[PDB]
Amino acid sequence: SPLNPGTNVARLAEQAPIHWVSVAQIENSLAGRPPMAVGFDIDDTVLFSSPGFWRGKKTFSPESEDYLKNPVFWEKMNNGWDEFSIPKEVARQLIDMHVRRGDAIFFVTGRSPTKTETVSKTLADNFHIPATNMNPVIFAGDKPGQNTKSQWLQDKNIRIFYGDSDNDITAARDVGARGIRILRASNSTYKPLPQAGAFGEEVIVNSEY
Amino acid sequence: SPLNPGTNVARLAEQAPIHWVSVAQIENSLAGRPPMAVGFDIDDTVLFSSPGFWRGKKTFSPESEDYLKNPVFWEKMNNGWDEFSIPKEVARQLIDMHVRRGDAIFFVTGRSPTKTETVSKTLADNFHIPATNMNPVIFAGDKPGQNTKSQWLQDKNIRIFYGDSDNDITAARDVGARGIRILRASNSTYKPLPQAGAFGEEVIVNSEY
Amino acid sequence: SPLNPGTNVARLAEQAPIHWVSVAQIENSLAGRPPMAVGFDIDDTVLFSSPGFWRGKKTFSPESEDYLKNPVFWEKMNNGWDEFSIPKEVARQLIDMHVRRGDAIFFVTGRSPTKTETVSKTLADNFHIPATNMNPVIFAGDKPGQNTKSQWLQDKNIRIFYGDSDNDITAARDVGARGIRILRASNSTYKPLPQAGAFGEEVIVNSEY
Amino acid sequence: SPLNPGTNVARLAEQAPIHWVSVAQIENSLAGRPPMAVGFDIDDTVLFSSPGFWRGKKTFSPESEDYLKNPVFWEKMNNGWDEFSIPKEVARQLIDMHVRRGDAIFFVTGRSPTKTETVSKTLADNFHIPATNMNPVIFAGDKPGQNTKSQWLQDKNIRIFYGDSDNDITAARDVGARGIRILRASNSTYKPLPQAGAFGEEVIVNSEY
Ligand SMILES: Nc1ccn([C@@H]2C[C@H](O)[C@@H](CO)O2)c(=O)n1
Ligand SMILES: Nc1ccn([C@@H]2C[C@H](O)[C@@H](CO)O2)c(=O)n1
Ligand SMILES: Nc1ccn([C@H]2C[C@H](O)[C@@H](CO)O2)c(=O)n1
Ligand SMILES: Nc1ccn([C@H]2C[C@H](O)[C@@H](CO)O2)c(=O)n1
Ligand SMILES: [Mg+2]
Ligand SMILES: [Mg+2]
Ligand SMILES: [Mg+2]
Ligand SMILES: [Mg+2]
Repeated sequence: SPLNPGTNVARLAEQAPIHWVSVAQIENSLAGRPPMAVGFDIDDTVLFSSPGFWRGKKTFSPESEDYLKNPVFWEKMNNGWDEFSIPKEVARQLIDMHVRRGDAIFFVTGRSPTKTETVSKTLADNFHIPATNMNPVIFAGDKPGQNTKSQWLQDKNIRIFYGDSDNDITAARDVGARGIRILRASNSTYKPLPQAGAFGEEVIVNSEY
Repeated sequence: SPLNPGTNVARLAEQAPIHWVSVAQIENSLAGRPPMAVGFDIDDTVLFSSPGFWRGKKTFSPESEDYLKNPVFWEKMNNGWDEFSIPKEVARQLIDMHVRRGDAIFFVTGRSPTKTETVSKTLADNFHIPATNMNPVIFAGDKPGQNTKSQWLQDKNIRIFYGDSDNDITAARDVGARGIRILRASNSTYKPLPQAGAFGEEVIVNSEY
Repeated sequence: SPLNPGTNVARLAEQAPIHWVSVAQIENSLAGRPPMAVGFDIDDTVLFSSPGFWRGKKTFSPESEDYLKNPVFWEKMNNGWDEFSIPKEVARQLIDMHVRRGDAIFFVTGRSPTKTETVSKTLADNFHIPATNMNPVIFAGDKPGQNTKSQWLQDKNIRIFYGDSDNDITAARDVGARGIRILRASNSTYKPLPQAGAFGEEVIVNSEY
Repeated sequence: SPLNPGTNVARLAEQAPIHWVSVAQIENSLAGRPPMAVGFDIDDTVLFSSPGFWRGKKTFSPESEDYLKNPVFWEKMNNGWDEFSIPKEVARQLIDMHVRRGDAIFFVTGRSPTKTETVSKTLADNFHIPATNMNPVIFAGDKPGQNTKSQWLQDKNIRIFYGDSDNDITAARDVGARGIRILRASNSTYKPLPQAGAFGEEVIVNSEY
C-alpha cells in the first residue's frame, strides 16, 4: 500500500455511528431497579486470557484450531492457566457496580466443561466478588450452529449480558435481555476482532483494557 | 505544554460515551410513522453562516459582541449575507430524508427578526425543499411579542428538532420532542464549541460539514 | 452501507503514518536561523475563503467550474468577498511566529490576477503583519500542466512554503524549499480533500481551523 | 466527570504532534544501506509479557513491586513464563524486514539476569529468526559486573534501537543510535503508559499489537 498514504480532516474526525456508553451511564440507567441476575462472558470480556489460549495453540495445535476441541487443552486452561490471565479494568468497574446494586453475578463462557475448574475461584478472588453475589462459572461450550449461551441466560433469568463476541450480544437478544458489548483488545489472539455495535447494541467506551 | 508531548494508545483509542447515530439510523427509527413536523436550527445546523457573522462582527463591533444587538447587522445578515453561508451536507441528507417521508420542514431560529428576510428563500433553494414541505423561517426568542423556541415547537407540533446548541436540545426536551444534536464546525466563529451529547441525546456522526 | 457498521479497537486506535508537527516544533526547528523569506498559500491555508467561492459558483456557474475562469468572478473575489473569509488560527500562529523571527512573508496564490486587489490589505490587517514583513500578494493563477507557484518560490527565495494542496507542497519540493501542509477544513467547498502527508511532508496538527 | 460529557469536533479531530512512521517507511529509509546491527527491547516491544509479570506480582508481592527484586520471580520469568507472552505483530514485521536486509538482530533487556534463560530461544522460535541473524539476549543494567543498555548498544554497534520506554529512546540517543518508539499496549500491567514521542523520536503506527 502507498509509502505515504496521507490523511484528511474528514477521515480524522470520522465516527462510526456506535451507541457508546460508560459504566456510570449504565449504573444510572439501572437507578432504583432492585437486585436482578446479570451475566458476563469471560474471555476478552473480564479476562485477557490470550496468554493461555496462545500457549494452548502452540502446545496442542501450532498449525490449526484443533486445540479448542482437545480435552487436554481445556484441562490446562481451566485449572491454572488463568493465573496468567489479566483482569480487565472495565470488568472490575462493572462487577463492583453490580455488587453495589446487590445483583446476582453469573459468568457464562464458551469454554468447554472440565472435570474440575479453578476459574470461578480466580474470578471471585480477582474481582473481590462476595459469596452471595458469586455463582459458579457456567461452561456452556462451543457447538457450531447453536448459541450455547442463550438457554443459560434464560435459565438464570439474566437481564443484562456483557460480552465481546457477536454471539454474546445475540444470546442476550435471543432471550430479551440487554446485551452490552465490551471491546476485545487488539493484542488478543482471537482474530479477527468483532465489529462492536453491529447489532445497534450499547458498547462500553475504552473497554479494551 | 511540552514541545514533544507524545501520546499513548489509551489516549488514541479513547472514546467519549456519546450516542452517535447516522441519518440512516434516524430514518430507520421512523419507519412506518406517518408524515410529521420536524424542525431545524439554522446556524451551524444547516448553514455554516460564520462568514456573515465574522463580517458582521468585524464591521459593526470589532471589540465586542454588540453587533448581535445591532439592527443594522441583522438587516444585512437576514437579507443576503446568507449567499455566503455554506449549506451542511448533514442537513442536505436529513432534509432529503424528511421530504421523502412527506414531513413538514420548519426552521426555528434565535436570529433577531428584521423587516424582511430572504433566509427562507435561501433555505428552500439550497436544500431543494418542495413548496408543500417548506415553511417560512420562525424567529423565536424573548423579545416582546415573540414566543420562545419551546413554544414554537409545541405550536407547530414539531416532533424532532435538530440543532448544534444546548438550547436546541433543551427546547425540544422541555416539550417532549426528540432533540438530535449536530456538531458545530471547528472553524465556526461561535466559540467555544458545545459539548455535543451533554444531555445524553443522539448526536449525528460527521455532522460538522 | 450497513445500518449498524460497528467498529473495533484496532480501527479506533489506527494512525496513518503522518509526520505531524506543531507550530512550536517548527519554531524550535528554526531556532537561531536569521531572517529568511517564507511563503503561504491563501485559500484553505490562511483563509477559509469558501464563502466567496461558493457565492461565485452559484452566481457564475451553478452547474460547472467555469466561474474559476471568469474574470467577473475574480474581480469580485479579489476586491471584497474576502470580507467573508474566515482567518485560520493556524495561520495567525504561523504568521506571528514568522514575524517574531523577522522573516519576510509572501502569499502565493493560484487565484487569477485582477485589475486591483484588496486581498493584501485583508491579510495584513487580519493577521497584524507589519509593513516590513508584508509583501503584496502574488496572484500566480492556475494553468493545468504547470505549477505556477514554483517559479515564484524560486524568484523570492522562499525557504518554507505552507499550503493545503498537493501543488503547494510540490512547488516547495520543486525549488528545494521546506513544504509544510495545512489541513483543508472538511466544510470547504473545494473537494475532494487532499491527502495531507502524501509526499512524506510535515503536516501541522489541528490546522483545519 | 459528567455523566454525559459530550464532545466536539476540535477534540475529535485533534492530533498530538507525533512523528508517526510505518515499517515500510523505516525500510525505505535504509534502502541501499549494508547489513548493520539493530536492537530491540523485549517487554512491550516485541513480547506482551504482562501475563508473566501479572502472575509474578500476584504470586510474589501482591501489595508491592518487590517481585521485580525477587530472584525466585526472575528464574520463573526467564525460564518458561514467556510461553505465555504474546509476540507483537509490529515486531514480526520489523524483525522480518531486518532479517531480509541481512541485519544482525539483538535483544537488550533490563530484566534481571538469571542462572539460565530460555528467552533467547523463545524469541528465535516465535519470530523465526535464522541462526545467522540471531544473538543471545543481552541483560543490561546497573548491577556489579553489568553494563548499561547504552554501553551494550555501543559495544554491538547497534544503529537502530526499538523500544516502548523513555529509557530505550534515551539509551539510543546517548550513543547516537536511532531510537524508534513502539506503543505499549493499554492492557499492559506496566503503568502508566509512556508518552510515545516524548523526545521527538519516530513512533511506529499501530504498534500496540
Ligand atoms: N458567531 C455567531 C454565530 C452564530 N450565532 C447565533 C446564530 C444566530 O444567528 C444568532 C442569534 O443571536 O447567534 C452567534 O450568536 N454568533
Ligand atoms: N509490569 C511490568 C512489565 C514489564 N516490566 C519491565 C520489563 C522487564 O522485564 C523488567 C525489568 O525490571 O521490567 C516491568 O518492570 N513491570
Ligand atoms: N484464540 C482464542 C480462541 C477461542 N477463545 C475462546 C472463545 C470461545 O468461547 C472458547 C472456545 O472457542 O474459547 C479465545 O478466548 N481465544
Ligand atoms: N471551490 C474552490 C475552487 C478553487 N479554489 C482556489 C484554489 C485555486 O488556487 C484557485 C483557482 O482554482 O482558487 C478554492 O479555494 N475553492
Ligand atoms: Mg469472549
Ligand atoms: Mg445553531
Ligand atoms: Mg490553498
Ligand atoms: Mg519495554
